[PDB]
Amino acid sequence: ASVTQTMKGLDIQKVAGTWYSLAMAASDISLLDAQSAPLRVYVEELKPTPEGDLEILFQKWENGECAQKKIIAEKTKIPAVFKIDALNENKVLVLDTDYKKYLLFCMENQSLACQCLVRTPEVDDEALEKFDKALKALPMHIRLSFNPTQLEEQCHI
Amino acid sequence: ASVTQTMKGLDIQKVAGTWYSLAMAASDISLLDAQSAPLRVYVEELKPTPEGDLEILFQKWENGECAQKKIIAEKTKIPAVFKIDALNENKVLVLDTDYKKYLLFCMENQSLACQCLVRTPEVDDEALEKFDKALKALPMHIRLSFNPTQLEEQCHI
Repeated sequence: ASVTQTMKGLDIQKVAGTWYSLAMAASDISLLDAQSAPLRVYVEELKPTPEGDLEILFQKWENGECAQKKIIAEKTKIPAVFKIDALNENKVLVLDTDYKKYLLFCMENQSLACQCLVRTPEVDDEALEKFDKALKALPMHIRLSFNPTQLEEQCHI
Repeated sequence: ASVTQTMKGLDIQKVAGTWYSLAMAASDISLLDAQSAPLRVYVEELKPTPEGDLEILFQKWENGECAQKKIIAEKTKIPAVFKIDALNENKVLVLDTDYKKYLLFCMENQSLACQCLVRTPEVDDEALEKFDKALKALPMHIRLSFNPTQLEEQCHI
């Protein structure tokens, strides 16, 4: 349960702009193992809406290539908790951010995928230490991190 | 470089018998990401030879199924360091063991795959803490662990 790790006092408008998926972790190996694994999503940009929803631009390895993608996570009564409701009720939880270097979030349905986002293509040990604190509380069985060269490539190739 | 983490005073004959690949970690994502990834090897048994070599029985997802496999790692002047020399000179390094619950080893060519082996199908937090200490020193970018149900299945399905 990642609802145990949410950010206090979140200002969503301040997460706007460029991010890099530096590290990813998932409850089930299958969520991240292939390059076409379903939660292997490479964030490009967060765009908070004026009405306070969260647009997420990401890349996804889909049918033999690197696809540009766009979803809208809808605000809730809880500032750190957004909904992507399709066939299933899925949540986006913002765990922690300093707005200007890192952001930790999880996608949750008990199945779960989390990421360490960073503003620039470099290995932020500070950010990764905060990511590992978060995961210590959660039942993850796969963890990936990327190098600065991969971070500057489409779908982290 | 995993040569920095070798076990002092290793008695190879005492590693004989049943092991489970509880956790795996690799320098490069591609070494462990598919189920058919080349270092996704599921140890069954260590068999030290009378002359002091190390036979390793493992399973491997190969050409659409779970293959039984057998290699011989040859002893060196160094008790904790074995060679699997093919086209390339590859090393098996025993990092640490208590003989009766856990064993940490790495396969190394700078590319590297390491495992936390345990004697029985259960999540040994003690063993996994010693594994994470070892990896802290090494440049790993993917980490997997398995649940007791997967550990009792062919190729950890």
